[PDB]
Amino acid sequence: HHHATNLRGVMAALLTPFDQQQALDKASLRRLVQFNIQQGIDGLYVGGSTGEAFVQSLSEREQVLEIVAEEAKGKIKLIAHVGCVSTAESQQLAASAKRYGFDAVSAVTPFYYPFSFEEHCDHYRAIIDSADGLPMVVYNIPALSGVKLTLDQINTLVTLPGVGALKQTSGDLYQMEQIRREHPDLVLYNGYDNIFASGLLAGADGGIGSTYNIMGWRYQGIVKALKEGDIQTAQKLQTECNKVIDLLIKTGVFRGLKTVLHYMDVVSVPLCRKPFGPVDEKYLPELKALAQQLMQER
Amino acid sequence: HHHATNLRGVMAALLTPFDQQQALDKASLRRLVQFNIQQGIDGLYVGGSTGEAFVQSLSEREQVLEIVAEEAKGKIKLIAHVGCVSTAESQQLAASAKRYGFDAVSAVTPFYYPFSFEEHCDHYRAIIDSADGLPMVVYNIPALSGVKLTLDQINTLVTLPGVGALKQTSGDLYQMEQIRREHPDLVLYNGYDNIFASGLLAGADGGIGSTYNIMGWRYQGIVKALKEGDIQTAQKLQTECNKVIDLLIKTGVFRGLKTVLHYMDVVSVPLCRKPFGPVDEKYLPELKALAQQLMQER
Amino acid sequence: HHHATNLRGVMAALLTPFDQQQALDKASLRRLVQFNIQQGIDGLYVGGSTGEAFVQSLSEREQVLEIVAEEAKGKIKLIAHVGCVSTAESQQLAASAKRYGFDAVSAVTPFYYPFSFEEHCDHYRAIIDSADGLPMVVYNIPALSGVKLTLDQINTLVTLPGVGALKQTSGDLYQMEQIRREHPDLVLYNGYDNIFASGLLAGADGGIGSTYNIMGWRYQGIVKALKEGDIQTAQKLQTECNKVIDLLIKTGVFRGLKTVLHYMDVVSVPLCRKPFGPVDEKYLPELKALAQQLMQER
Amino acid sequence: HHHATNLRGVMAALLTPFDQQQALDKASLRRLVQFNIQQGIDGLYVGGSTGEAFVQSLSEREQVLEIVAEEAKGKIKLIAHVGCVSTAESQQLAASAKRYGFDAVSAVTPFYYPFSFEEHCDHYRAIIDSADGLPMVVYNIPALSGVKLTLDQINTLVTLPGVGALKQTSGDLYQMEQIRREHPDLVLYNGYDNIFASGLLAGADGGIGSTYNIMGWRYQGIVKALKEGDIQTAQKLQTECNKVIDLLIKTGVFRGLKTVLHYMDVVSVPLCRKPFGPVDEKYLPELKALAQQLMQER
Repeated sequence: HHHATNLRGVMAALLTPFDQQQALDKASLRRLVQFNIQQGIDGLYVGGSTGEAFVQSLSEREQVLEIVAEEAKGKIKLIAHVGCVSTAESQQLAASAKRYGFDAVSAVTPFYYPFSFEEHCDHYRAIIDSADGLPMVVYNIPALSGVKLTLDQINTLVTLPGVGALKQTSGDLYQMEQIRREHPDLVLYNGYDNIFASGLLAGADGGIGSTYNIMGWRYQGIVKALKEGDIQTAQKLQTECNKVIDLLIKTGVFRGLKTVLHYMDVVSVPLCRKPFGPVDEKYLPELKALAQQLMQER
Repeated sequence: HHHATNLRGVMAALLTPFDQQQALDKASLRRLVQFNIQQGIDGLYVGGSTGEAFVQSLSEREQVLEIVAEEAKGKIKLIAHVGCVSTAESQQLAASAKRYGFDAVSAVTPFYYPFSFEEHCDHYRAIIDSADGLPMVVYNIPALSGVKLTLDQINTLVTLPGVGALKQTSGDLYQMEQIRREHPDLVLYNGYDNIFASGLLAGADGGIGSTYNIMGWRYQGIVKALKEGDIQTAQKLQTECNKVIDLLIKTGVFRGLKTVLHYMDVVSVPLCRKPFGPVDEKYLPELKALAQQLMQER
Repeated sequence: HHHATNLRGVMAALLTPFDQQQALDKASLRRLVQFNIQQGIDGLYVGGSTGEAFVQSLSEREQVLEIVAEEAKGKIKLIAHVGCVSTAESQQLAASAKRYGFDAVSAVTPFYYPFSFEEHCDHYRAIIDSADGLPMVVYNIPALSGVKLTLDQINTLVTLPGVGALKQTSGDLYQMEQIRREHPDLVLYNGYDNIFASGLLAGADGGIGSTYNIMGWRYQGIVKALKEGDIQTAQKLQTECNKVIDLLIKTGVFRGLKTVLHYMDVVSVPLCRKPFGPVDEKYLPELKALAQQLMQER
Repeated sequence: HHHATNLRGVMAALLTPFDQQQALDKASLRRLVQFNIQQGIDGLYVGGSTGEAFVQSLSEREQVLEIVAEEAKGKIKLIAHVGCVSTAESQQLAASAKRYGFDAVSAVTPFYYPFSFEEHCDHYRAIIDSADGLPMVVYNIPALSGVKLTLDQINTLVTLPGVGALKQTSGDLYQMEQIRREHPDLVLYNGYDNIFASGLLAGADGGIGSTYNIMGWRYQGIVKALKEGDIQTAQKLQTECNKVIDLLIKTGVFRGLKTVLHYMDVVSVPLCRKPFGPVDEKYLPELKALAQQLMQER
């Protein structure tokens, strides 16, 4: 864990922009990468849940990884989410992430079909082998994956050879503290943006999140406030983030984010892929206003 | 609903055989189709959960659909499970099922990402359009999909134009009865093999199931016995099925079934795809005995 | 299990009548006991969930047990639901049930606080001791109790010395069959009325239910139809029961039942205890019509 | 909400001491009240979940409330948990709490039977009426109660006339922040001890907890640390609390706490009421050493 500390920080879970025909919008992808760099984000987590990975083909996910590395390699940290249900498919993506010069790979616990804990562990070992030296970020999201690991199971996973971090998308901040207590050196990313400040206090040392695409500097600000013992600033920031997240939960999170980015002149066409539908047009004034505010604040 | 009556019956959820390198085992696939036909199954449900769809590429799923239709078209009913999380991917598979001459398509409620009910409805409508005349079998499996439709939502879904059946993989037999009561003419497939007789009594008029690959005629026997008022025979058959299902749940159902079929000289290599592991060797004596019994019964 | 054979059958879960001051209405209690006897019910299950046990004192529950025994002892079977969260309170009620001459006691798995399996076993042992020879009906209702016993645990529970039956208020009809298979002689009551026919087919050999108070003869009719191989009659009866159950779920089940009984001239005041509220006025016409229908049927 | 400000703080959820005969141990109750006062606790929450409310009679609960008021009225704040499933029973306890001179009443959302939101509201209204001027602390504990109120429902409940606070025993710290945001003046108690620091950071302004009986000074330490901007001390204190809570979860929390208090010479007999069993003998050395360490610490 210690030798992977350079993975610590605040990393945006990158969205994947699509054009009007629902194909990859490469110009908006590049813009979004540059926008994140200019914001001072520590890194990008590519092809995750937020990137709409599970409605893309392997080739499409590869195309995104390739373009992001072209734009960002060596400028900020890059973590390739390569996870699929299939081990072999995940391995293909891990090999591609290596080819493109990513700093790390990551995989969601494979979902849909129930797998035993040992099966989960072998899946990660295989993907780690294919990544040929890139550290692995285990990605735990029980709300969506349906996988219910015990703490002892988590401890085993995060100590497999080659694992350098955990992306913990869980609101159980008792478990967050227990993981920190067991693994003093582990890179531990808070996954739910709406509890970020409280997650850091429990023991997370950074985060990966969808809303960082539009306001990542706020999360950076929370890290700084807490380190400096400025609790009022940390709380006020989290409150502002949560006002934004309330709205995005109403609009739909990925599409609301894309829409804000549209009004920030990053994303040409703010659609998610079917079966996601469009943002209700009623929200456009508020989302326009939020883009405007964030641009003035930034 | 009345127009798709001929979809009524007992349809095996076809397994997809793999070779030692985890590629499609085409020879075992063809043998398995012929074996199902020879034992009198009413039809095949291809590329479903049991078929390991969600650890196959679109191309791989199409290759399986194409080969099954070559072997079986016009001899038994053929239902293509075309469902993916992506609507567009599902549409590609529906078009392919039409080109290969399937009798119907089916799609699991798309999973992982939460979608609204309207989004679910638009997903089915798009797939129905791409199926170009093949009726749609809505596939509900809340335990794995994470989708929690209300009864009123199910009623709306199953009355969309082009829907001719529901595959109901749910153990809620109150809801089974309520669905039958609302839709007297709907083809209603019981999805949990271990409650088949009870599902029929509640209102299902057939089933789709994984264990039918090895003992489908027992389920047909249950249909006949209930039709004839022979409750004892139906219960006896259901008891024998459930003894087998207890074992398959211990072994892992798909790989257990593949292993029985291996000992029946149908499937050359009884592996599932990673991250599924192999069957524990401690279960082989029972799986071997079951194969021996079923060969002497059929 | 063989020793308790005479507990098999169809037993109404008796409602506890109250008046407008929320006091026990003993005259309506007696009337309801006689109304049930005349339906040809096999027995009564007194002071259960349906009997509003958990909003009564021990004294009130005892007063009700004593009166039911006066009215019905020797005429029909009598099961006293003595269960409380507290073991000692449950024991007091069990001792009282013995004094009043009940045929059996019953206890819900104690709820609210999580208890270990050993703790549940000791609770049943302690109540069985106080029951002083009355067999015990274990009462499993996971939806309300929060208790999630495994099948192995259920098996150990139902084979404790002194246990003569299981009241299984669960819709898992695989488990219903598995229980019957492990325990061929066990009295096994179906607890969800809206799956009664399917529950019998799975292996239940009777039932205990709230709706039996107003139409218990229908459930006896389903038992008889299944035995005689008249599957369509069993189905049609279950369908009629479920039409009624749809309405009672809309109105609130216990209070809807009490309201029907009120319109049948059995129950003076159709109230449940606070925090149950009254029936919505808009449903009274349907409840009155249902009472009239059921009175005509009988 | 502004008029209940004086209820803000760190209140121990008082344990109810029993003897080997499972009778109330009134001498140990007084000792435990005085011990808590000496720790500098802001107040006591009496006859709650931790107080084993739901395995006591009303008379027993009243006897405890009366003794605690004798020991502590005017010295620390006193909140009577009067909640039962029954509204009338809860009202009796509320009237008694008023007679005894408590500062506030509180009631768990009534459990076991599902009630409508309107029913929950009316339950709280009726208890408030019987509390005759004493403010109400709404008590939300979804894990045990089975009640799943929406945020809008919680907002309505905590703004009923007479409600002065919310005891929020939930680990959802997004919702904790949402509640603070909507109700800037509301007294908001964090209910899960093992996330106390993070709960305060999200917007709780105090807490009610079981483990405060043995180390309440630690929780007061966390409040002070956060107030000063001393994040390190707050984290270190929470970590120490969690080391203890890990052990208590292993041993069983209430009985583990009583056992520590026994080794501190406070509680004569460290038993909970049946169906709670005793502490496993294997854990006694750890609990004694813990008591010794806390005695040395304070």
